[PDB]
Amino acid sequence: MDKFRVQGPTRLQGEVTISGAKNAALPILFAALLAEEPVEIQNVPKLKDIDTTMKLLTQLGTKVERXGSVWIDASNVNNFSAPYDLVKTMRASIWALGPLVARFGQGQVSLPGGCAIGAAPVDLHIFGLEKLGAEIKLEEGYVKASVNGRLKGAHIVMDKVSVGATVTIMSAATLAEGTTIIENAAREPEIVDTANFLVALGAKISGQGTDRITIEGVERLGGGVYRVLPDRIETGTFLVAAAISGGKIVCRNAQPDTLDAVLAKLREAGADIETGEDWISLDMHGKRPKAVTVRTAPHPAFPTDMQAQFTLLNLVAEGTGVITETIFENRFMHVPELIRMGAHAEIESNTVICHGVEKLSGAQVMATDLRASASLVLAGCIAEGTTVVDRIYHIDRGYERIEDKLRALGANIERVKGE
Ligand SMILES: CC(=O)N[C@H]1[C@@H](OP(=O)(O)OP(=O)(O)OC[C@H]2O[C@@H](n3ccc(=O)[nH]c3=O)[C@H](O)[C@@H]2O)O[C@H](CO)[C@@H](O)[C@@H]1O
Repeated sequence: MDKFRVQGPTRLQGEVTISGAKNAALPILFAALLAEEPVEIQNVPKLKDIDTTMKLLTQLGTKVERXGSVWIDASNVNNFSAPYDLVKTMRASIWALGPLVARFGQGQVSLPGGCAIGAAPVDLHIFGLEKLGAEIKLEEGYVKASVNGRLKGAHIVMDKVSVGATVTIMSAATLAEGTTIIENAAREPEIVDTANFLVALGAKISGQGTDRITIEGVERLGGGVYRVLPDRIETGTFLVAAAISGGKIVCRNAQPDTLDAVLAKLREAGADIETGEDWISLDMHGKRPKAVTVRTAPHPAFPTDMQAQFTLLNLVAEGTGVITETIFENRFMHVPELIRMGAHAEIESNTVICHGVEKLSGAQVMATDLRASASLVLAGCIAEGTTVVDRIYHIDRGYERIEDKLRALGANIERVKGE
């Protein structure tokens, strides 16, 4: 089991080029199942999740290749089942379901359990699919979908905001008969990205980015070329990296507009931030961050995907900070890890009360999920001494070359083996 050996403290400064959004490349890769014609998805990050996705696609009968871009040929998709062995490591696997039934009249996906930040119920996916006319069956640890003829447009009122379900529903609706309305749709930039991708294929979608998405189904989707938007969470992660280390950083290939809340939060922490068309600069001026209050919520609010990072920020900030996680139920795994590093925090249900300390101490800590893993590595960067982050495979799933990137920023980091 690989681990990150990190030597701190090290001020994180310099530049980083933001990779394509894992969160947009994923739903787009899946949406590509809808494409009858060649598809080119550009700016796709090199992540384990992308590999897993590519493998899954291939299993379905998709022709897939990659470098920067991922080339997809789903003309011959002829296998409508995503087996446990292929979906097991990735919650996003559910995305194969919608495209499959929407295009093929049938699909089945083994239910992945998802990472420990919280359960992965897919009731909203099923809900929307059912609304679209699909018959859903939960059997054999599988979610089975079918429909006679085409899916049918429907007015789908989402009682909960779901990034994943919004993608499934939006995607599936592009092939439905008639118009679909997704009320209370997730607004995430990844939804906009996926919607734009769909449109590039011939889909009729509007309202993406707003709480109301309108899809006018079409008989079939063609092909196209689409560039995945920058990874806002990667961007936020690097920003925080500088923000907690008294550093200065410039994020290249960034999309400032996808980070309003995070940037404002960083400003609250005292960061000197500037933004350009495709870049974001953060300058701490050697300053310690100021503690902040964070309430995660659906886009455009503060992203739960920045939660662990901000917890860290608070933990080394000046003052008492409060972080409320409203999206996931088990997303405080990083807290004990950080406390082992000398952090001071109390958890009250979905809120973590942070008491920033001047300095962390290197420790043996364990990555439990994507964001937390990255958080721990950052903590190792600024902590005094040696930090060993175990199970970095977590980070490999969703970060492209974080090791290289961190190194380029001055981090003393090493990937080691040994369970
Ligand atoms: C691959 C990808 O893009 N992952 C992101 C996506 O995941 P994900 O799509 O899983 O996020 P959701 O928005 O759907 O989940 C939000 C909340 O809704 C619940 N829920 C979701 C679906 C459903 O059918 N029923 C249900 O109860 C969840 O378990 C959680 O408690 O959005 C999250 C919220 O910004 C991010 O943190 C994840 O990194």
